[PDB]
Amino acid sequence: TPSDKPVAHVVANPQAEGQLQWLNRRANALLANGVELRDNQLVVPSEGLYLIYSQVLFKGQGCPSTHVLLTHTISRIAVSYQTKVNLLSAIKSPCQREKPWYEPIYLGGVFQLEKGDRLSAEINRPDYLDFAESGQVYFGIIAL
Amino acid sequence: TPSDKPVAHVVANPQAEGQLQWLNRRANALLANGVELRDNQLVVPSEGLYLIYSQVLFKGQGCPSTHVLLTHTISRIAVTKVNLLSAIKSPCQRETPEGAEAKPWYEPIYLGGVFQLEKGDRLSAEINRPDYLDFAESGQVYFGIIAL
Amino acid sequence: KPVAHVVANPQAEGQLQWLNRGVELRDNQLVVPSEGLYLIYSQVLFKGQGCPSTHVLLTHTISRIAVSYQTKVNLLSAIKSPCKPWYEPIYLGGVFQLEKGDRLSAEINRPDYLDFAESGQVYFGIIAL
Ligand SMILES: CC1(C)C(=O)c2ccccc2N1Cc1ccccc1OC(F)F
Repeated sequence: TPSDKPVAHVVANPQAEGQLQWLNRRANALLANGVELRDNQLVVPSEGLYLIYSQVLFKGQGCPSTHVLLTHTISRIAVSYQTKVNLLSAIKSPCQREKPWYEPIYLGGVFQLEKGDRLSAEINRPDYLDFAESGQVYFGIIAL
Repeated sequence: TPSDKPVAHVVANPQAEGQLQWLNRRANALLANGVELRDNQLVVPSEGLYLIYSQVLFKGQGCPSTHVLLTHTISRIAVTKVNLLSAIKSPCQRETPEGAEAKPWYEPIYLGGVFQLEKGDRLSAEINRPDYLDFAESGQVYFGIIAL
Repeated sequence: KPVAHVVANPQAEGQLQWLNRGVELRDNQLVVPSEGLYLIYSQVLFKGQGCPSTHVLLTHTISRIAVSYQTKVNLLSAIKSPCKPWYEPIYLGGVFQLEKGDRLSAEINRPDYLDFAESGQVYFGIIAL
């Protein structure tokens, strides 16, 4: 008796130059029970409470120089609306003073979502993204 | 609710000056399956393992000669007061000198853990310096509980 | 539905050994009782009394050993560079379609840096959806 609960766990494309592109067409990545991936967005199949999450890993070869801001945000666009309203968001400054550094950003929470809602997981600096290993950059939803 | 699991995700009031006031009667904030928000606290409706989480974002326009302390704490009140999760951050490791252009700092504090909780337990997420809270965007300051 | 929430052994210092209270903990790994969707999660907490000479890398990874192909694949992984006492938590969690017999491991690279002074912060679990 499989669960008919809308789920998604999409991973970053390690090929995408200067961007964060999500894939469902990889090992241990899924899109099930009505969830779609259109224009780098997860599309909500039906109303209900959902658990929403994302992780991104940033890496830079030494802090030198100038102050860097790393944002990671999960946004929602309701049906008939156009602008992304932020659900979860984090701003990290990895530079103390101007040796490789690492900053993981984990966002997660519970949200009531509507049919046709489009969800985005975005970063401001894809030049700092790290996908050497698997499991480092992901985005998903779990229908409760 | 199909998954009758007690859940909460409350958000800071960007309007409420010098304080950290939680809201649910707002867009993209909820209380479900028995969770209540009473006197800036989430009230546990039933015994169980819960995930408790909270994020706050502090921002300051340049590090003055001051050596600031930023705390964020999640506490529990049962039918008895206990500290669950706590973090203390010092954003001024090197206080900027007189003659330098003000460089804004950022310090996010995320707290989260799994705790066995009892019916009627009251959870509070508090900070020491609400004057440093950042409301430039939404999705930055929140508090929630998910029953496992 | 089947569930697990294992916690670190606070006396088993120098190792990340899970303790429990059909999700069976066998050989420090979680065994998938049946086919299906699972939520997998872990939190580890690292602590160090001032930053050392060498640049330290803290990794935390959840891996799958698929019963069918007997191979080890990272499902979720993060890496942190913490370099006065410091505290660094690492959070992992996601939904995965797993098969009966599949093994799950939650591992770290530096157990010497593991803080046992908290249990509400060092756990590993699965929840069948
Ligand atoms: C890793 C983290 C932050 C944790 O410590 C934890 C413990 C119990 C269950 C989930 C947990 N977390 C992830 C997580 C957080 C919020 C919403 C969904 C979500 O999970 C996703 F996987 F669905």
